[PDB]
Amino acid sequence: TFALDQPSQNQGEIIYIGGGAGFVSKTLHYKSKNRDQARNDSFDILKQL
RNA sequence: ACGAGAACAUACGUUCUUUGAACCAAGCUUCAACUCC
Repeated sequence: TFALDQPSQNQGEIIYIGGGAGFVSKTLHYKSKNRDQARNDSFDILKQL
């Protein structure tokens, strides 16, 4: 249902169709930002809106 | 009172006949109705 849904079967993969999925789904600068991504996303979204 | 005096370089006549402004050519390419409260 909603617990993890990733590691059971990686077969039958997942795409997001944009029904209000969020900022994280639309943006993509991942590698290799782990916490730099989180703090830059927080500053960008929160400071302007 | 002249190598002189008279004497239209004039008459008739289509700048005309034949002929494609044509030929080849995607209004197309990359594009989430989405984002945050």
